[PDB]
Amino acid sequence: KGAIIGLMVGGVVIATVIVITLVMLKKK
Amino acid sequence: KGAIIGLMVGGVVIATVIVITLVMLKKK
Repeated sequence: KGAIIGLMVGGVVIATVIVITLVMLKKK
Repeated sequence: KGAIIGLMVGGVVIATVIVITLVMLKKK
């Protein structure tokens, strides 16, 4: 039951990724 | 079944939010 949810908070990790690439475009 | 998953892609929306506030700090 809890294992299924672990997928929800999992995708939220995509946020930091989106920002990480952006941090590269900020200085270029 | 599909309704439960709709929660997964749901949180992913938190990404745009995080970026939105950042876009404000970029020019200030």
